[PDB]
Amino acid sequence: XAXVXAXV
Amino acid sequence: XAXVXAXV
DNA sequence: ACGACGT
DNA sequence: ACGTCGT
Ligand SMILES: *C(=O)c1cnc2ccccc2n1
Ligand SMILES: *C(=O)c1cnc2ccccc2n1
Ligand SMILES: *C(=O)c1cnc2ccccc2n1
Ligand SMILES: *C(=O)c1cnc2ccccc2n1
Ligand SMILES: [Mg+2]
Ligand SMILES: [Mg+2]
Ligand SMILES: [Mn+2]
Repeated sequence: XAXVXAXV
Repeated sequence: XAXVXAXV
């Protein structure tokens, strides 16, 4: 849920 | 019902 | 009744 | 280095 690199 | 990973 | 990620 | 959900 975080998007720091993916942002699922 | 939400789809944040599944979206049922 | 439903599970996922990459720069 | 980063965590989330409601019909
Ligand atoms: C988002 O909050 C979150 C938490 N855990 C995960 C695990 C695997 C893929 C994506 C994810 N996203
Ligand atoms: C984004 O591509 C990515 C990959 N690995 C991680 C590890 C820990 C926190 C965030 C990350 N983001
Ligand atoms: C969607 O709103 C919702 C709420 N609760 C659930 C529980 C189990 C599976 C799917 C669900 N979807
Ligand atoms: C999606 O794959 C997934 C898995 N676990 C969760 C927990 C809480 C909110 C959203 C979620 N999404
Ligand atoms: Mg990875
Ligand atoms: Mg709920
Ligand atoms: Mn986590």
